[PDB]
Amino acid sequence: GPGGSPYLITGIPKDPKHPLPIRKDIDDWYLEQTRIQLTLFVEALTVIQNRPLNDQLSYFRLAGIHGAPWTEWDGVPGNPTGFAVHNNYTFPTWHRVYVTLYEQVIYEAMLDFIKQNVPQNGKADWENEAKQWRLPYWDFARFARDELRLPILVTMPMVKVLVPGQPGKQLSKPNPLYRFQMQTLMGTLERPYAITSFDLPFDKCQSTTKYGLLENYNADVWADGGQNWLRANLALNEHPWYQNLDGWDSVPTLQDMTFRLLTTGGLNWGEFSSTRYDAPKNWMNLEAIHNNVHNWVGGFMFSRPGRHDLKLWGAGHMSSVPVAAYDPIFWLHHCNIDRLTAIWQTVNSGSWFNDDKSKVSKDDDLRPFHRFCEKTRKVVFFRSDDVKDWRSLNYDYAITKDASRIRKEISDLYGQRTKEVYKDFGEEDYILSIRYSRYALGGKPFQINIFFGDVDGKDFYDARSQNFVGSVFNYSVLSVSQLPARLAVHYYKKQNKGEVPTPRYVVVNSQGKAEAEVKVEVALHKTEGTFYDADDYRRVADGKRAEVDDAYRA
Amino acid sequence: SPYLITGIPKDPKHPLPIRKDIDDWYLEQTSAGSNRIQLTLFVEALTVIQNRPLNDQLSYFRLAGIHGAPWTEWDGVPGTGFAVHNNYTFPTWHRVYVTLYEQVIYEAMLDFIKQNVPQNGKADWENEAKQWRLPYWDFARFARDELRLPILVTMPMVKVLVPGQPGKQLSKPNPLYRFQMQTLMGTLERPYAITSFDLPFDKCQSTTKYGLLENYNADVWADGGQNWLRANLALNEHPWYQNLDGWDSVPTLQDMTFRLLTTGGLNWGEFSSTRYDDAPKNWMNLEAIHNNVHNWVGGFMFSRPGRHDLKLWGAGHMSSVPVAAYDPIFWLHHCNIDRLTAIWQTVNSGSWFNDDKSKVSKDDDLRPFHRFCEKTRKVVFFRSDDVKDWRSLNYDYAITKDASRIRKEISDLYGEDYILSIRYSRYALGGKPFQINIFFGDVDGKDFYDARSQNFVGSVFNYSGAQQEQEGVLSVSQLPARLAVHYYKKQNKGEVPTPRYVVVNSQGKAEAEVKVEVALHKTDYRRVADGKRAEVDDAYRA
Ligand SMILES: [Cu+2]
Ligand SMILES: [Cu+2]
Ligand SMILES: [Cu+2]
Ligand SMILES: [Cu+2]
Repeated sequence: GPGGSPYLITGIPKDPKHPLPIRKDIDDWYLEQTRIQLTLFVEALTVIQNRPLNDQLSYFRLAGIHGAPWTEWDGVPGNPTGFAVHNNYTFPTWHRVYVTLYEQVIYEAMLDFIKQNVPQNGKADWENEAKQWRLPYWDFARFARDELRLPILVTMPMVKVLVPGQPGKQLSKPNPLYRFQMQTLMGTLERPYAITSFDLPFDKCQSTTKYGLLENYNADVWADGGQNWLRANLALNEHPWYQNLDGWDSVPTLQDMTFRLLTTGGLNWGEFSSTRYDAPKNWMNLEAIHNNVHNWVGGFMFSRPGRHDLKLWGAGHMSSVPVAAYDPIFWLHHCNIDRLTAIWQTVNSGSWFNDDKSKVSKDDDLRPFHRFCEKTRKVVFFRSDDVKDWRSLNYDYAITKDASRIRKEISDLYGQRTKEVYKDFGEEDYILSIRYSRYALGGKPFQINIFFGDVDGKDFYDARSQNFVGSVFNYSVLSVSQLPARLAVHYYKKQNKGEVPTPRYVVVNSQGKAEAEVKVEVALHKTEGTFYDADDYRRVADGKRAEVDDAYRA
Repeated sequence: SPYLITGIPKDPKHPLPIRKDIDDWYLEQTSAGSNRIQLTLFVEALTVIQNRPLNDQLSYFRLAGIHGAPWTEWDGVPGTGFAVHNNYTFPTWHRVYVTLYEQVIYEAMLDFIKQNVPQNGKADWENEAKQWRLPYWDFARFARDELRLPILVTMPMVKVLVPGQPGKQLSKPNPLYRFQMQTLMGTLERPYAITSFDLPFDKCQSTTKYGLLENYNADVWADGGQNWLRANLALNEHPWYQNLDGWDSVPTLQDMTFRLLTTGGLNWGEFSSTRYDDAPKNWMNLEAIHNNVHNWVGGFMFSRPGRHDLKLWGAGHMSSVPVAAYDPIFWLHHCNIDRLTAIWQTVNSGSWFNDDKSKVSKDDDLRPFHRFCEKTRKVVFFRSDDVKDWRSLNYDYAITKDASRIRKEISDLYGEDYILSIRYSRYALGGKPFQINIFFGDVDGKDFYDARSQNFVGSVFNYSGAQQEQEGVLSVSQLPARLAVHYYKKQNKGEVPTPRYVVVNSQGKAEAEVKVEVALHKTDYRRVADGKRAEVDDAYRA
């Protein structure tokens, strides 16, 4: 660490005037200030982003822990892989520590900012705000203040901040949450830090981008492809195709998935914590939802075959495990994944590494994260049990302050629209199970799209594609996910004399082409009763690969 | 003051330097090799001009201010803007305006060299400044199968040379990407603030393309971004049927530009302007094409009624006369409008303010632009005859260097008939902008906007913004219709379509009360059908 000793991760230190401060919803937090906390977060994160690459607490090196360029960090040596855990049962706990590292570094930068910039009259007030501040979360599953959206702040290129010592003065500055920008293309950073198999030109980017990388544009456009936040919002609101037709109400699949994740009882830790697969009702897991959000924020398709005026594709850092951590929204996404873990823990309190598969991983060192063990007086790595109680890291969430009311809060935040629309149809539920190998395309990402009915051989991509039901993203031993299917099955039955649909799937690569030799096991399952009134699911149809037009075949 | 507009001064090592296609130029600058001196000079000079204070009349803000809001004086001429629209001096007023911008940039390049280039490098850098001319954006040329905004306009940052530190290139914010002020434009010091209008330009710090949408936090409008992919989609507007499987497409903008340049027999009055002062074949004019390009680059619709997951609307500075000049692409669009004028002049050499309609306007003073009169040794305003030969301002275009090959170059670049004629009042909505959309067949009452709307054929944009037009004056445009009539007949038992139109406002609603004269003509063109307004759903009616 800095000054030649391990960097001890503690969370923000405990102050008795500041009992368990909460991580707030970033839109609520911004809206109440649209101002010292906003100023401190902006100015501290700007400093951290501008730190040199040799500084291990620079934004670049902190993001670098996750994936590329796969260097050492804090004395811990660095298919090339990073420190991050994916497709294993420590996925939530490794990321709980990682988010806390980021929050702690930001807090320390806030204190430094105050020491260097704030006059005597205001130091105590500004220090007080730094001590109350916690990293906000992005509630990707909550309607923004009728639709799911990226945070307001992430969509603003500039942000107004206070000028300490100049009352009433504010300055507009580049917003460090909008993008992370380096001084040169990341493929040409000083060794060993160059970002350089990847199937997207991330070596040619200077800044992070959402949907900005498309084939057939000048390579200098890729240096900074922009933040297509409207396109990301569209993706985040994915739902079955039939719901864009007149006379049908829509429900965002991400909100239905999240409501199911939090409300479904009976999962063990191994089922909840990960996509890893060594009863399909239990395949709705945290990591699978997290994987889809990565795709929907960044985009993963660089190209599409054929000629298309409207170009709905485009790729960006958040879809790509090696470089997703560079996008500032990464940390806000993982702050909410940590919040979801804390909520699920609260309503499943005995289910902690409690199954035979996850028990084996409970004691894994969560490298490269150090802490001082007070019992053995040694610097050690974090382990999952150290962070079972997130409050040991001196933060909390409003929703986990009161267990007795958490089930009503879950329903109010995530369940209203699902229940409103589901209530219009009979008392049955349908789900799709999906099982795949994350290595099926040699480690390259891919998207599994499911359809009920005939597939358009030139349009098999998203909610605009005929008969689309939903998607599963391989964000770079098998892997499982689950999709809601209740509403899409109802629509199909109405057009097909009551017949249960055969799920048809297409595996799409980053060129927009269908991969014919990626195995996916898809099935449709039914139970009597609605899921939120809970069941006994039974398989009712087996999946089949769909064919596409010859020009659209990999 | 007065600021004498001359064009870049002549230097015998630089005979009549050309204004290059900005994409070709950008590729030469960055691909030929590392010596990107003209690109560095343009970037650095325009940055300096954009950062000049408001009381400097050669600041970017004040130069853009000549066109429209905030409607102040310039160069001692008291400050409707100075810009000429819907009159026959539209091309010549803008010829002078573009030359002013080019000249100010060149002078700033010379200052940059004085400030930053070492003595032993100054000759090399000055040689590049003296060869540079303002590039044009060829909005009608396929980009190096589709029409596109310039490469450089779509780049947030640009690498430049640092003089005296060889091989050292630095990445800087690109002043062609946007114009960004330090505060919201509605809060600038008197008299310069931009400040009822339907688009929240007072709440913008930066220019935007499609960035302003209703139902987002107002702080998003401070900088709505550059949705250049959405602008490119608009620029490639064509009939809806061409997106069906089996059909090839042809961008309407390229067809319109080809027709503008190759149709013979127009007088200056017909070519130069949308103005119609009381033959439909001759209504394809320079200003109408220019008007649609403004809409396609910027966006004009702030909202849309109803429920839509895919949000294709969004508004931006280039759609709006009062603020369009703030977007740096404005100048590159106008550079190409100047180029199209020069091409048309070359192939129509005796047609210059000499029909009975346009002759009237020939001697208008092109306020606020000054020049020195050698005859009287007095400062005077520019007049159109002063810029009939654009080479007198010491620039040229590659395409007008060899008249003998011009017909073939026009064909290489941009190449029964049916056409649609459109005649409208710019003040049909009191001066507010609107878009006239034309359909062959049934109109979808909730989707009557663009090429994704069923049966869409083409659009006419009113680039304007209770007032009335000049008495006796209206505006005209023309659209190609051959391919669209062929599809319609094929699908509809050979019926010649009745054009159906909708007049759309900035809220995405149909203005039922507006009447436009739309007609279909067929080849020597005969009128074969008259247009009729189409109804839309109740929730989408203004
Ligand atoms: Cu991770
Ligand atoms: Cu993640
Ligand atoms: Cu103008
Ligand atoms: Cu213009």
